[PDB]
Amino acid sequence: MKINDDIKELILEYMSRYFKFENDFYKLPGIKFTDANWQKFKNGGTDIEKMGAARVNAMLDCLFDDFELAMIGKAQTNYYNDNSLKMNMPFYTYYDMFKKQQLLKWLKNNRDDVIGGTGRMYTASGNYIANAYLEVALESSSLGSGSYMLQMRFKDYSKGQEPIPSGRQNRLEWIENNLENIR
Amino acid sequence: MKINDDIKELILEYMSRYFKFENDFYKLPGIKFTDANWQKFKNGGTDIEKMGAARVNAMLDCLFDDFELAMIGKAQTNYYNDNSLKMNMPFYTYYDMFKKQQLLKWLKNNRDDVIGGTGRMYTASGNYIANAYLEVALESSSLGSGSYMLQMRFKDYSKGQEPIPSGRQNRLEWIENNLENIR
Repeated sequence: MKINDDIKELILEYMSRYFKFENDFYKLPGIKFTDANWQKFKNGGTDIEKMGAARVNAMLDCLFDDFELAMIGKAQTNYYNDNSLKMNMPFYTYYDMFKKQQLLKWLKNNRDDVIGGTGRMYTASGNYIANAYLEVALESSSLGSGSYMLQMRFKDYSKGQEPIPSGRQNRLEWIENNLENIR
Repeated sequence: MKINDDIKELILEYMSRYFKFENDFYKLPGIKFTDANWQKFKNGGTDIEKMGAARVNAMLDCLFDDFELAMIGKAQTNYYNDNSLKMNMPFYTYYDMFKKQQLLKWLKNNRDDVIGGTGRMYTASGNYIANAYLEVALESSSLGSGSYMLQMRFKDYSKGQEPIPSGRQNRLEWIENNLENIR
């Protein structure tokens, strides 16, 4: 993993997907931006590399599952080693493609193990954004209490917005049918 | 994951396993400490939570594979939610136990997919520590160019120090026979 402007961009991009109002994210505990300092952060005023470690990792911990944080790092290695990747696309876009390919790998080699659900996002105001993202996990990677070693998050970007159905097979079929609609 | 004193302790613990001389680690490019400031940090004089994000994550990136960084986060969730764990042991020790259990899981359910090798460690002076750690990966998690999505590191602590043999089935047998000697 490497903390740079590519991570700042990834944070701002993922913040905009999961939160309707920015204040629900930047005023969260451990993040706590003042309205003025947040605007400074977004506009390129404060360097992420010199920012407090706990603050930067609280932003990442909120927007990403710990397995996704692993994928971010692995994608970074691939991204900085290939000039064709940097030439054609920004980092956050390559990461999404890297993540999608991991899902396709799970769907090909671990299909009977693929489980899905809906994730909730905690806001600064104390409330929850119900159905903030789709969660995909490998059931056997179970850690107890709804925790999984191998877990990913996707946002449904379809125009139609097919409602995610209940049931193991119904959800597996929904994922396989919405592969081009999720990011 | 969460940046706190448990992560500082984990960094100092893993630094001592992979490096013979501390200067080979703290004077590394992304880390860049001074002989005096490194001592200040070691004996609680410097707060890791307020330290530069790129600096803290360069220490973590050096000592851990990106998949291990995911395990650190997952272990943190388990650790901070179980009073029994917090009562009996520090976090770095629980992490090692968490990591060992992931290996046992791979050895039980993915044995034909377990591959092993030796890892090199880069020092501040420009040299390499040859057999710094044992690397264990799941071959099917191959990202290409010697990169694996699921990869872990162990240090052999046997009094005997059985030499890690060449060969897929021999290395597998070595791991299964040194399960109590590796950390």
